[PDB]
Amino acid sequence: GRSLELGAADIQDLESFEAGRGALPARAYLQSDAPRLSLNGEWQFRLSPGSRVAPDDGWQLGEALNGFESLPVPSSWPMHGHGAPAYTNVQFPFAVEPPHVPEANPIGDHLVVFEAGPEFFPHALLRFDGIESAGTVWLNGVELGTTRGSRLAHEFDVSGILEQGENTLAVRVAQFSAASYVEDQDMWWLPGIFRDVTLQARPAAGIDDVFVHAGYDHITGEGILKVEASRGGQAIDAVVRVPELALELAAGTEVRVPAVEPWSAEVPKLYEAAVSAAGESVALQIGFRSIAIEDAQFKVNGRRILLRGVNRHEHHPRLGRVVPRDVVEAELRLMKQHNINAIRTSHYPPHPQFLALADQLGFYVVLECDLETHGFESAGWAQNPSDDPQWEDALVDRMRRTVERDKNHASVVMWSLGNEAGTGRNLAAMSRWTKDRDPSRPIHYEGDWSSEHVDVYSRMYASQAETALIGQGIEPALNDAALDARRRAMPFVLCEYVHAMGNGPGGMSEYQALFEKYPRLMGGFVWEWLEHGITVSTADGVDHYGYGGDFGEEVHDGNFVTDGLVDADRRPRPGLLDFKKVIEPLRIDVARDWTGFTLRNGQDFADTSAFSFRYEVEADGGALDGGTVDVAPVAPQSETVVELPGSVAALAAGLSDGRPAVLTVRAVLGADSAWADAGHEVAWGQSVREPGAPVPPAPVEPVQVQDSELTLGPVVFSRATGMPTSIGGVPVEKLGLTLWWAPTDNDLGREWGGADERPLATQWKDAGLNRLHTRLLGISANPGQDGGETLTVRTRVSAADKQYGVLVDYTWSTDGETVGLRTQVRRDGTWVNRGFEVEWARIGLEFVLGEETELVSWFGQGPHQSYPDTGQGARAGWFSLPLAKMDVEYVRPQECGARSGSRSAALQLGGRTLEICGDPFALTVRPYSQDVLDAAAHRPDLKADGRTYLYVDHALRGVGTAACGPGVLEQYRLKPRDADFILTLKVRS
Amino acid sequence: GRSLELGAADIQDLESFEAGRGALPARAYLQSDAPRLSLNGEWQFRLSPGSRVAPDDGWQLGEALNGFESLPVPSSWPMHGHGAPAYTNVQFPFAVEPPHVPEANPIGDHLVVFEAGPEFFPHALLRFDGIESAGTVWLNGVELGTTRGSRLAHEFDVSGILEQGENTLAVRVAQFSAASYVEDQDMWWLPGIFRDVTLQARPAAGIDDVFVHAGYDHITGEGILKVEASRGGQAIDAVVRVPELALELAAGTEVRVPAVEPWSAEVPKLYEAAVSAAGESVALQIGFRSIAIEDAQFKVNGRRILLRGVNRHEHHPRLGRVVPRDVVEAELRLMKQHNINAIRTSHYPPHPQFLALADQLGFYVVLECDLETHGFESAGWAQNPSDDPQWEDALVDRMRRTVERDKNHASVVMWSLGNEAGTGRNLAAMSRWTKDRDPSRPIHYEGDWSSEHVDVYSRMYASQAETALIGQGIEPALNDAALDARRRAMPFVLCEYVHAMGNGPGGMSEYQALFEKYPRLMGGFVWEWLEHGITVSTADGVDHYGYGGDFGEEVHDGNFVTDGLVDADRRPRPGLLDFKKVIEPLRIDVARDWTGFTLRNGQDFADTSAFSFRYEVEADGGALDGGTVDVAPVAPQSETVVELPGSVAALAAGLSDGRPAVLTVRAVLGADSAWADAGHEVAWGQSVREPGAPVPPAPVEPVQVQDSELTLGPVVFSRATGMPTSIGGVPVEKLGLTLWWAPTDNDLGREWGGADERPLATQWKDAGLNRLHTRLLGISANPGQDGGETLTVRTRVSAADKQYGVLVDYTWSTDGETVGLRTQVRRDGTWVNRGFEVEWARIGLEFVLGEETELVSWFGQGPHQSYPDTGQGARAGWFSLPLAKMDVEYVRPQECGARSGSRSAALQLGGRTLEICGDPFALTVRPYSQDVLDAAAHRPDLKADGRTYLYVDHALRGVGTAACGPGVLEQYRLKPRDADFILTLKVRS
Ligand SMILES: OC[C@H]1O[C@@H](O)[C@H](O)[C@@H](O)[C@H]1O
Ligand SMILES: OC[C@H]1O[C@@H](O)[C@H](O)[C@@H](O)[C@H]1O
Ligand code: NA
Ligand code: NA
Ligand code: NA
Ligand code: NA
Ligand code: NA
Ligand code: NA
Repeated sequence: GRSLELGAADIQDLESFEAGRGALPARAYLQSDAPRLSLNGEWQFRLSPGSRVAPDDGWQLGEALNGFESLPVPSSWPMHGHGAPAYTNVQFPFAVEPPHVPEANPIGDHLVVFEAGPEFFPHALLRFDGIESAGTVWLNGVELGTTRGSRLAHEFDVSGILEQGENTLAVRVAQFSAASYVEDQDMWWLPGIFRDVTLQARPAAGIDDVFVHAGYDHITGEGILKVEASRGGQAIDAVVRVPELALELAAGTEVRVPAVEPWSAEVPKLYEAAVSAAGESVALQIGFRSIAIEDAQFKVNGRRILLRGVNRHEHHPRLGRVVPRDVVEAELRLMKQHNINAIRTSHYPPHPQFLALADQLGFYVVLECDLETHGFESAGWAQNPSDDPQWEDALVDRMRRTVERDKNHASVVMWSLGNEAGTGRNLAAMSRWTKDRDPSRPIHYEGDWSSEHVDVYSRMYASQAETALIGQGIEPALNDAALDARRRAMPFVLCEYVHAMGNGPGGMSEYQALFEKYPRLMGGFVWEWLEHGITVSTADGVDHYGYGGDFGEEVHDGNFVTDGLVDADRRPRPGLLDFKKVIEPLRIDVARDWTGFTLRNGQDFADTSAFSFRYEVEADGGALDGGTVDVAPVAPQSETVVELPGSVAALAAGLSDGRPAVLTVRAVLGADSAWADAGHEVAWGQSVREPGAPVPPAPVEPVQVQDSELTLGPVVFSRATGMPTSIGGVPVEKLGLTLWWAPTDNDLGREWGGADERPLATQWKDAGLNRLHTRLLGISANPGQDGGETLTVRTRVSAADKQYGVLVDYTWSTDGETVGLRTQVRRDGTWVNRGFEVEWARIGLEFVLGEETELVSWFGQGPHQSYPDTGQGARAGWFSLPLAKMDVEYVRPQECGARSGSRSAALQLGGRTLEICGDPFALTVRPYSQDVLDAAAHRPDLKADGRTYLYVDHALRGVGTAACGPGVLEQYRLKPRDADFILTLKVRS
Repeated sequence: GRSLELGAADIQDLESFEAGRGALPARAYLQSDAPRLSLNGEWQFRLSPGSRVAPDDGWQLGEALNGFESLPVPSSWPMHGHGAPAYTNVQFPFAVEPPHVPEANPIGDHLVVFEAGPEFFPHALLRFDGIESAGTVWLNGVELGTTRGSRLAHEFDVSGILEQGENTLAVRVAQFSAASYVEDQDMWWLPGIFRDVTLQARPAAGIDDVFVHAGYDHITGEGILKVEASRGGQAIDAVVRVPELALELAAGTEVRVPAVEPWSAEVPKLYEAAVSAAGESVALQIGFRSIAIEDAQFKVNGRRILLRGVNRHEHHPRLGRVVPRDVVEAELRLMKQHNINAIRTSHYPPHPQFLALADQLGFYVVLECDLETHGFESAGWAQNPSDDPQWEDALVDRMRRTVERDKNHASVVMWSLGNEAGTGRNLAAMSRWTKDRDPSRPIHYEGDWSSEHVDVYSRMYASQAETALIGQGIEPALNDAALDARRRAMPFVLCEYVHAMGNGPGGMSEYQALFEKYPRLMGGFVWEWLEHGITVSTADGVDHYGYGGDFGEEVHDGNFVTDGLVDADRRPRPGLLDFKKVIEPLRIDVARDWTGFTLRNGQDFADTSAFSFRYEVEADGGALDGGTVDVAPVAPQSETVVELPGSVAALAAGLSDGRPAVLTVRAVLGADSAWADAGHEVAWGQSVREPGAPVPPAPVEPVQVQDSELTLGPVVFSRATGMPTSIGGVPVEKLGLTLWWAPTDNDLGREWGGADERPLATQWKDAGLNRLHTRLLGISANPGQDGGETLTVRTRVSAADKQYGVLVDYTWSTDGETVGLRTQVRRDGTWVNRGFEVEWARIGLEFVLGEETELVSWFGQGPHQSYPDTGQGARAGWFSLPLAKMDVEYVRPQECGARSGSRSAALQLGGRTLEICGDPFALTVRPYSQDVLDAAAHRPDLKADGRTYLYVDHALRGVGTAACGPGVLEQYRLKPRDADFILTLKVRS
């Protein structure tokens, strides 16, 4: 009985443990003068749901194409209507039984016709820079080979197959393969030919590969140069010319350049060079820099550096894994403009042309191999490819192609073996191969905490506490004394930290202080640079970002893919504005008396000569003084005290007490740079003269009683509820206490540790904080002064089925135009639920006004949001925004938009203006309620109801990073307590 | 400063700790010849949202009514559009701060005008049999008093206030009050005047109260009679006449009737009697019965009884707490028709007229006081009213009114203090008062396990295991030796068990066997008799039941209120059909050789004379023999062997081996009874001659191969999937393994005990059993016989991100008209997920046919559903139902409708008929998929898709009662295992 199933041969190849077949040896991506023809453009595309039904109808010949339609290449083909994107975090979307593939496996047949001139003969090749996940290539019906390693390059010799004139290239691409088991990155599954397809002629006496070695001797200032060149795998004679350095040398010999300017992220000096043979010349950019590890420190050019990094995925909200070059250049400029100096290519090699941009603009790069077996962890790592000898050749090939393609770029300061691939023999083989091939770059890999096969100790999301212990070299020892000795001598890097999902991240400052304090700490890379939002249109035709589950996924991880510092279209989130400030390379501490400021140069190589230091005094009326001050260049890691012009201090001394004024000192770019224009702000510091506490109004107005209402100055109260129904003519629909906010993404993550691991959001729902009720205890008027009186409204707030509550007393007073409101909160009973203490999100008030708000103005921190453990980027000053701009457009709507540290606020309700003053309070204004905010899964779900929701908080809790990593730090928690705060209110015109 | 809040006086009264004021002393509900006028009818009604806004506009006078509309009385006013029903189980719908009430407190003003003739003068009263929760009564503007105790009666003297001719009765009713804290029953919150309002004249020289004492001496056969009568609280002269017993005695003296026929639920003998004074006569029904506890047994009339009970709430799907009398009589008849003999009035006194019906039809009643403080448990019982001295008078009053109203009814065999009210001094006071007032009835209360203040040990939902230990008197001792000694001498009752929520209850038989084995076990009362469904109309105007959350409740407990043996309209659920069989009072064990049957009379007092014993032999063709057999009366608790006519045994011996035949012996009512007609089935037993195993067809037909399809006899296979696409012309859309079902209500409850307490449904979702995927491993044909061949299809079933799976091999064979299918299941890897073993719901197959099914016929158990731990009521036989009737109309759609123990089945698909045969399998047929079933929250969500979903299960797990109480018993669990089963298929005409 023979087999009767269909497509067994294709499936067998997809289940292969080996790398691609028939490809040329892996080499560097090189700029060559050899003729080249990009086959990018409109191809023909046919999709089948599985290998067994994929036609075998001679389509590769390009004749009588049945069912082929136009598709752009490069492309992620679910982004163009063929199937749909699917997002999983850790879980595989298919049964875990390596190397087998599911029956539902989209098969994409690609085909293009192109013309090959005489310059592509007798020798040429076809280059595929990326195919997810398994490709089979035919040229004029002849099989060239297959591709494995979705983000790795492949080249196929077409000599003797490429015909002069017309040619037909056919590529069958399977979404899933055995390789899928080693490409389990937390991102969208997106098959397709998503990177360049190039025809390249290979003239005789040419250059196939080049290995640049450009060291730097920081003591002598010498450059140490050796440029290797090869052809057919053999070292060849070639001449290297570096005009700027006045040298001409042979390829293969090490020379010593007397004086070079070293390359660094701060100063990305690049020397143009060319290596050429008889038939081919290659253009190179050489950055002289040496990487070393000594005294448990990661050093470049003799100096410990601080990594100010982000994890960079490759994503585009409409093109998937295809990132247009202009978007790449733009986002890298945006990175530099926010003081970022390092990038981790999470978790695969980037587009080949990315690295030249990193060399030029200046980033310390961690270039990561395309390897991740995260989905095997849930089974105790059973069958993990990283430890299965059958996968050794496949994984070594991945590392080899990774190293070879990018080995020439100065920006690459570390090789990374992969991400969350467990531990295993194959990872060790990948390390041995890299160390032997390129000893000039340390090896990184977080998955093996013993650090046996790496040169740096890496972790992800380690708490601030553990980072401090590691920074001091006092973390607990490894069981193996030899391995422990090796790891204690390593510097420490956080390859991922301060998870930037939604509102947040909190606790960035605590990490940064440790980075600066402890030399063993190399820094960290934020997770993540961008959100993987995919643009989606509503039924009405309105755009919004979609995430996991929005594309019919059976298995998905929701909005975990939107966890970035910028949105998919590179619009900054508030977290990026705080991050920029946190990692600012200069520290400016303005003296309290405004006589000067302390300036610390936190850079590693550059002085302060590139910066202009400017000062401005601003008051309510506007700018009162300002200018520039000359600062003798401060060396890196040194500091000085800079005197400010006497007019500034004199101005401060002359300010009448209680008048607010802000002195801001800024360090800006004196001249244009490659990544920003002159005047771009790099660092800043402030000193504030705080406005005096607000004086309560005199209680001279009395309480006028009627059957259904009480009136006190401009306030009309409902006698049935005791709450105001009108203030200065502004209708007040509701006023009450608040202890809860719409859970953030962090609030939805588990609070690991302790007997309670419910997410904070669940603790809140269980405790009833989202559904508070208020009982009126009494209302009474009391003698004020000169015939006036105060109005005290006693209430108790609690929730259904709970015995705990808070007594809340509102004491109202007015002089005729200013209303004084004193709120006093007292706990009644122990706030415990399901055996665990309840925590509060805030202690504040909610004013629901019966009219819309057009404009919100305030004095405090701004312009963007700030919570207790965030808001570093929000500076003191006066701000004014239309209501819509107070909000934050997170993909999943959640708590956001609070302005902490506010002293005064003004809401423009049509013709009238409501002014709120008081001791420091957080300010939030929205056109929709908190329940609408919490219920909303996407932004279109938010709809204005014609009201104004004003939140005035006496206290807030932090936002932390509980979605992944540490929760809110102790000092930012908000446990139930008694509280009393005063406000003044006033309506105008 | 005086108070300025509104409505403080009304709120203060609602927060009162005391019982109602101004009411006459509690007394018995008595049938009197005194004139009476029912004020039931169309009243005028106005609703306000709270006390502070409830108008004080002289409405009580009935003049210039502003905002009053017609409302029927009695009524639950949310059932008539005023507000909405709200359902909570344990949680209070308001903040727990007794005795305070929330600001949102619906206030219902009721008013009616009526005419009072001269017969209601000079003395009369107004009687209110129920007001939820706090009423204030005015007559002609004069305040009569207030009412507390929502299900208790209140009477107010109107002498001197009632005017001849026209009168105006006004009643203000607040939904919530301090009383709400002691009326936290698991049911709908439904305010209103929901029971009779009656005007009763009180002529002089009348009778106010009567206390019947009717004992029975089982040794002598004597009745022990004393009828007490009182007026104005004083014993009065009155004559008692019991014509049937030929006696005339004075009220107040104990007499000894020489020979009476005793009262019991089995024989509810009632003697008509009248006690009369000069101005009034009262009609009574006297049942002579004595209740005693000895030898740790609950005995009536000298015999231990077995309680076959249900917990009876008062609910109506359209009228709320108002249960029309015809519905009461109907449902009680339905109870008797299902062998029920006991009722617990959970958790409050019923309508006063309920008790006469219980006396007449025959039920052992546990009459329960209106008391439940369950919502205080979550706070450790802090502030529990049951232990707060301030509530003593209120709780004693509740018990007093409970006892006094119903003290004369023979059906009441126990007083219950309340339900889930914790422990406390006030419960002890309620016990002391009852014992002193009426020592003739034992006291019940489950809330105090020490049983200090009760006469029986009661528990709810104790496992079968613990019930067995208690039945043997070997449960662990109480810490207090004196209390332990007292409790060990008590009989044991399960006041609630086998929670009948949704599909279920399972494990009933295991309880019943213990009840029969151990005399200390009194029996049990199922929770619950009825579902509290409330009829709701869809947008299209289609009716369906709603539950918690369907009425906009902020806080609710979902479908926990639909947990009954019948639906709200008293349609039986399958659980009632099984319950009837489980509690059948006779046991019939039919001999294997069909020569006779063993008959055990399980009754306590009656013999078998009331029953006719009938037998029938049925085969495929129909009835072959049948008739009646005479049985000499068997005494209660005795047994005999009854010979059957020789024709039956002879018929059995002559049956050709393999021919199915069923002998059923039934005990039916020989004559009409008060609760059913002659021929009503009470008990039954069966003996089955099983049809032989099905012979696989000869594999003489070969496999015909084509590019895209394989054909084997009448089966067309898809060569790409290996699955059949057509059988005998019937389109087969899908065929695959099943391990999962739409979770039942029990599957959604926590599996208490052990480290894993996730509900089974959650264990299933986490494990991916609901989203299985199948990979084709191979297809091959193999030599059969005489040129034919078998077709083997090798597959592996698993789920995304899981390493465990099952290998499934389908071996097909056919002779031309009969198809043989052998399925073999083998585990691949350990089925563990999140550190806990995965369990399966079933091991079976799902046939998705591309045509609708009109009729389903089968031989096995029926007619209704049966699962491993249920189906007691499903008997062996041949059954046929239209597809719609195979389903079970549970309010929340869930797994149901499986017919376990099936040997053959026939689906009528239009003109064709699909016949399935095989060894025992469970059968299910539906017009919608399991995912549609699981996603459906209400029945309208189920919609046919034009297909047929046929489920053939080799194994099923039990359903248990995990929603509340024990889960599936060990012997009914389904752990992953290897399995192999054979089926035969055949399509006709
Ligand atoms: O929580 C999972 C974490 O694992 C990392 O390896 C991954 O890159 C991110 O998705 C991060 O969130
Ligand atoms: O689960 C709670 C249980 O508590 C009982 O006292 C109540 O009558 C029922 O609702 C039952 O389900
Ligand atoms: Na495939
Ligand atoms: Na987010
Ligand atoms: Na993510
Ligand atoms: Na009220
Ligand atoms: Na149910
Ligand atoms: Na219930």
